[PDB]
Amino acid sequence: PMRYADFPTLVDALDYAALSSAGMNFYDRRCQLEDQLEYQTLKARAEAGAKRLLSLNLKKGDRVALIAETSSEFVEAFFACQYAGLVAVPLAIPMGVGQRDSWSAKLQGLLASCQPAAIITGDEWLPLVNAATHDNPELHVLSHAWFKALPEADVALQRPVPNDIAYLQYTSGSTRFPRGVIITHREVMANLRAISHDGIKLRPGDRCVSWLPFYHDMGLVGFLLTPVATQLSVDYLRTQDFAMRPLQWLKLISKNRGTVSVAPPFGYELCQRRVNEKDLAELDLSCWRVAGIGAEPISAEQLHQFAECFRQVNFDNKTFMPCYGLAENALAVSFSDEASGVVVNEVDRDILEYQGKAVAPGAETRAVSTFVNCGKALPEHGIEIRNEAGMPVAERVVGHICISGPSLMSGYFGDQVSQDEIAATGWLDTGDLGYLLDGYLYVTGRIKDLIIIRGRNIWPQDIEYIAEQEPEIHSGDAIAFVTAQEKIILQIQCRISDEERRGQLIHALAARIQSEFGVTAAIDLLPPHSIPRTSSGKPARAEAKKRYQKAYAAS
Ligand SMILES: CCCCCCCCCCCC(=O)OP(=O)(O)OC[C@H]1O[C@@H](n2cnc3c(N)ncnc32)[C@H](O)[C@@H]1O
Repeated sequence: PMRYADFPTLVDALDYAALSSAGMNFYDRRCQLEDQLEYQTLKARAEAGAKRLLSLNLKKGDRVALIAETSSEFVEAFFACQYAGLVAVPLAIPMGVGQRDSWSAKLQGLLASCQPAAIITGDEWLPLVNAATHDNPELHVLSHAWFKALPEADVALQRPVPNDIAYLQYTSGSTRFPRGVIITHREVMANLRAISHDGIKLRPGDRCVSWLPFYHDMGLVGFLLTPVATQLSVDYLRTQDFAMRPLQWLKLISKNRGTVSVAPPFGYELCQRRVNEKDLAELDLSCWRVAGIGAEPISAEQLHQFAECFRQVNFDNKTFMPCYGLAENALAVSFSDEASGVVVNEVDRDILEYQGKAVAPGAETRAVSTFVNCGKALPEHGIEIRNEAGMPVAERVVGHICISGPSLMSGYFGDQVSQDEIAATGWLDTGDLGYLLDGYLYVTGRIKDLIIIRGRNIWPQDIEYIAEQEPEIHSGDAIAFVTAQEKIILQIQCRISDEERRGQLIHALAARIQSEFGVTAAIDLLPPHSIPRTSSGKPARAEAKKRYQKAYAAS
């Protein structure tokens, strides 16, 4: 009997789901069931774990760092935290090895920011953990085995209340400035309620499919918590397994008649880029009811490519649902209409760059940007476009996207200023640029990423697009930003070995951009993969901008 995130507390939520027959299903890279976890069972393992955790003399409010793998182990640990009233803090594994020194610097800052009293990890990362917590004595380091091996602290489990902290979301900080989003039970529930009942609009019989990491915002709140608060089943792939065989995602959907799934723009592009007939041989995608896109500025153009690619296996493009969100609001902020397909608004590009206004292309329009409709505000939540000064602007005026309502965070963990402002105004400036049209939000990009030169602004992605036209360059391979000396740099990480082609493409690209944009850009060909992402899994444009700046000061 379905309930739409109805509950006060995540523990309440799960208590109800342990009464269903649904659960999670972990699949290997060949879509083979590798491990299963029923909610009924999850509740038990969570209660027991909650008591084990307490035997460690950990007090309510205390933080427990989890190494967020896509695993039955991690899920249990996470709810074990909720039930034990401890604050869960999901951390990302190492981006590999060789980046494993990058990781430790990151990890130590995470620890300085929230002082976890314990950290549960899988064996694989156990060495690394110990080698990195080298100088945090006050930290218990538990393998999942040692953790499962603990004694039930003989105590009566206290039920959590709405205003308790449920978990901290760290994707929001840099390696230099770690920021922790505080999410209370009330807040994560408000959003879960919004998503299930108002945004996505789930139905009985729906079934989710995710390949997203639990360490990112989307994967976790959208795909661990939402199937739990909705008593709906879900199937996971590992994020790395998808990266290597994209089509295994569509496979999984078609295999179990999957219904709902959401990925970033590139998740969709990766697929259509690397599909082959052998792959289309299994696929039937009529069951796919809602295909969501968000996390980064959506490319209408791509999504069209993808839909065109999979019409033949029954992908309905009307199932597309562009949506918008951030961690600072738990997850979701807006969703495109039900059964909408991608809806776009075209604008005179020059009017946007020069006058910061979204107007419709006229007879004299010479350039056009396309923005994707990301929906209207959710029930009880507000979305407002404000300018520099903090004053609300009209429709079609681009400015700072500001949000408010129950989902809003409490502030950054430890940050008094952040909590004070939110407590005072009830509004948060997301640091994203956009505008409204007939109440729908159009997200154009991050204020941080915007290329600001004399008297006009350019959207870095409009320039990077020109680079992605080349066969060798893909989306994300190219980063654009403006140096502090007002010189525009375009960095491109690529596998082009031929020295003749390098020179050829650099010269062609320079020209093509000075034609299109009236700006001369410095093409920087880098090695792959030489530019990596931020903690939220997007292109670190701003980070690359300073790396370059700091570098250039060595002159
Ligand atoms: C079953 C239910 C599933 C529910 C699906 C949930 C839908 C939520 C969508 C993703 C949540 C998220 O990505 O978190 P994060 O803090 O890491 O990134 C935060 C930042 O991302 C950028 N940004 C996200 N969207 C964008 C978009 N459309 N256009 C342009 N910029 C977008 C922003 O500048 C933003 O402030």
